[PDB]
Amino acid sequence: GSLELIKLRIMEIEARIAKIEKDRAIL
Amino acid sequence: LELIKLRIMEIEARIAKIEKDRAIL
Amino acid sequence: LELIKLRIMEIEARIAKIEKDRAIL
Repeated sequence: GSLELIKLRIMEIEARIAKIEKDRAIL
Repeated sequence: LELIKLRIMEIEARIAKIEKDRAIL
Repeated sequence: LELIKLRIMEIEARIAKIEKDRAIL
């Protein structure tokens, strides 16, 4: 239900942010 | 939960702004 | 809701770090 969907959206956002962080790293 | 859904929407909006304004993503 | 709220705070802080990140170009 709603709690499980919130958790999925959170997971998706966490991955989204992690990708940007990795992509903006100092070389 | 309603407040949480609210933060989530606002979070996605900040991400969209980043995705729009930054070159390096 | 406690772990969800923590995860939201952590997201927001990480998003703040991106918003205030260096301009790479």
